[PDB]
Amino acid sequence: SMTVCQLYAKQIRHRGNVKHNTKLGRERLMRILEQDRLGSCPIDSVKLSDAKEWALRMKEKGLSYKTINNDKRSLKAAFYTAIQDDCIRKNPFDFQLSDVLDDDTEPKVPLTPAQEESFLSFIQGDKVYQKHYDAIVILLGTGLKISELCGLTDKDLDFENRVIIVSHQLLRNTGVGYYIDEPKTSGVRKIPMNEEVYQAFQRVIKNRKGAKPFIIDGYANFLFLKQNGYPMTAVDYGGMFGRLVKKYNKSHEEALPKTTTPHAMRHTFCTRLANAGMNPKALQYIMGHSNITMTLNYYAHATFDSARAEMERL
Amino acid sequence: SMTVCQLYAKQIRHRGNVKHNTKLGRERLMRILEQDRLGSCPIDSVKLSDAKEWALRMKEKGLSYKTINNDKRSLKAAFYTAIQDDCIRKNPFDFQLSDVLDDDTEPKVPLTPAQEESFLSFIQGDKVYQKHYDAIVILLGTGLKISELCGLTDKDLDFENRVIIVSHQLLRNTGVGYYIDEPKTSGVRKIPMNEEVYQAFQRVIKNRKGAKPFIIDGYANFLFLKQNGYPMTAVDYGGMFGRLVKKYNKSHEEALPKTTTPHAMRHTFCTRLANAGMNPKALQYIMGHSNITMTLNYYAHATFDSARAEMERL
DNA sequence: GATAACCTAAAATTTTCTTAAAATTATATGGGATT
DNA sequence: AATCCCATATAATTTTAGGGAAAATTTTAGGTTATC
Repeated sequence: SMTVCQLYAKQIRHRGNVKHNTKLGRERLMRILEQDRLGSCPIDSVKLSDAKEWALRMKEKGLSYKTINNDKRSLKAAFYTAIQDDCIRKNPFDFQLSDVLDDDTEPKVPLTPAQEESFLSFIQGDKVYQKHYDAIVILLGTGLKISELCGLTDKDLDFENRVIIVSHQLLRNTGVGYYIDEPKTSGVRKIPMNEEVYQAFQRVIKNRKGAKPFIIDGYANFLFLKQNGYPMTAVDYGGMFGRLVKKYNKSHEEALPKTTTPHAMRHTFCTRLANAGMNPKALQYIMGHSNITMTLNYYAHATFDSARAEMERL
Repeated sequence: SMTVCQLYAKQIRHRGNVKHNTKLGRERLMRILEQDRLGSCPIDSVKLSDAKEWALRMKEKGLSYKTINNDKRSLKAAFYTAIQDDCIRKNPFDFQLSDVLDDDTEPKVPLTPAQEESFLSFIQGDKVYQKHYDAIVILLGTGLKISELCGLTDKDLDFENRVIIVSHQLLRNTGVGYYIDEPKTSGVRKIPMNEEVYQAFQRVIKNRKGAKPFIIDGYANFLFLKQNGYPMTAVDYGGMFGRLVKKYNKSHEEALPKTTTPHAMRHTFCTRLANAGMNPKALQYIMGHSNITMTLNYYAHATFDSARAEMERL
């Protein structure tokens, strides 16, 4: 429609076969517009300067670079649907955000081999968090995503062949409760269990107690449960991680990286295998990446000296 | 710009900063449009059926699958300019070519180690083609593209460090004759020389004779010269390889792959290093690829068995 | 007198070059358990 | 009595998901010359 908020509203109904988290996402952006000057402006009067200044206010509001850069993409697509409908001729969001803003994103550093051992040793000895020692060993040893872990049921483990069958994730959102989703990439993948993780899974099965009646979209007997008898979710693990890391840094001189969350374990897992010289496409299959490019980002850039040594070695 | 030919002529004049080879290529496609019924049609009367039926005629004419897919990309770009100028609404070339034609491209198989050994041995014993042994040894050992090799001069070799400095390519075309271009991507890169490549350049420098007065775009003293005293070109190495391979297959039971050309040397170089497990980003620097995806195609797909094996080795 | 090498013009083929959804994480807040 | 743990709603950040052809390389036809 005419105003920007109305154009985005039409763009949302146009492409409405989205998942619940996407619905929440679009809702968030829809509110930013309804509060920003850009929201009530006729799209036929939105120039390149108006869009760039919008990114500035977003920054002045407090939003991060990637948040604004993704919202810029949501709006850029909305203005391409209005051009495909002959409402304007030039997309005011077709510009590089790095020209208007500096990318001050926080670097996500994985754990060094030494940090990983200290961190693991602490969890194992901590009276409050040692119960989560298994899940963390499993995260560091498989690269699983947090909701991929939370979806693991009995029928997803092959202890005879020592394989993990990753075919889904368990999610939870306000109102809608729990649901099962597809990884979105089919996208199934099998992960082998090294000795350390093998024992970890076996210990979790043996120590499971108090699971309440719970079957969702055909899945039951989940491995990782909250104290309340229902399965764990990303929020539960993320919140626990935060308390654990703050507890660790209090008794250790060298704190853990500011970004030590459940995904840091995935990042650590991949970085280690890449630095150890693992086959790129094999690491890709294990990580479950759709594009080999995302996997290759974990590989340090090469230099002539770097390349020359590789050829002298081969 | 009513007819497709007029539209394409405008797209070429619009985007005019191109290199000579590009001019020839555009001219080739232009002749096709002039000889095909599609060329004389008004652009606002070209449906999605007209486009596919054009692909069928191109294939029936004999043009390869890749040739047609590239020409479709050129026409699709022209029709996206006509749409940006309020002339059409739907791009008739926005469709997958695999739905209309079968991709029957000849696979480009590299040389097995034994094939390479046999090929090299043959070249070194042939009275006619042994003078090209050094150049072919350099290709297999460096991965240079053919015109990158032709473009090499004395000021491009660092015998002290045993490095090759690739910064340009030497080309020739009917009319303009020789000229110096760029890798067209910082295409500059340094390739280390192994023992066999070092001795190879050493022989080419010592055995050089009869170079005629020649300097182009500031480059003189080229290493690989034709029997006429002027530098070699891709066409020169192309035709020579054609005879050389047709001669080899006459005296060996197992013929060389159909696509055994100067690029096949570059293909072999890359596959070998990739198969031996070279750092993928280091191999990219050597090959001169811009997108790591290009380098990654030389790596065989991974399966669960493949991935579990790597994870066991680590 | 045949072929094969070689050269070049013309033509062909091949190599090469995020238009956000959907997840994960941080935070404010409350009741209950711990030091 | 101050403090941490756990839980959940709300809000924010992060991870993840191709060719809008140019420019090269290769093939071939046709001719001369060297070779067998």
